[PDB]
Amino acid sequence: SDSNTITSFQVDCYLWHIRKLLSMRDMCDAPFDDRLRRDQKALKGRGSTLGLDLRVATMEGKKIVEDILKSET
Amino acid sequence: SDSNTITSFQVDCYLWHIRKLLSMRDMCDAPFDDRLRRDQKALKGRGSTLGLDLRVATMEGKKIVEDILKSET
Repeated sequence: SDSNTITSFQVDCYLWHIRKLLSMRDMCDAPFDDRLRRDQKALKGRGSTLGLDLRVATMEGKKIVEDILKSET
Repeated sequence: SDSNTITSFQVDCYLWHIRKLLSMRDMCDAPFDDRLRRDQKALKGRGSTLGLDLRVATMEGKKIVEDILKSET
């Protein structure tokens, strides 16, 4: 799909990864875990339809987020 | 409320901030902007019932995320 659909998916994948780290550390509440579980299923489906490797998309999302965070300083 | 519930809210605020940076750079697609608008209302309503200042919660979320990212690998 278009460039921005891919970028949006990469960023969403990386932010999911951050949320997962919070949850694994047992630092979130139940609603936060429910959203994590539901978004995981949604991301897997979006990735399938886009043909995208979730692991690589997560790594690309990390670069993009670091990039835009650097630009606001 | 409970500690995990506050922490979840702070993290959600900071991740919304990141997503908003993406949108302000013309880097996201239309569904991503729709989720950003929906989640902004969600953070305002959740924050109001927890009593929390959204700007302070965003700053605290930044600290929490940077901290769990420090000890990743």
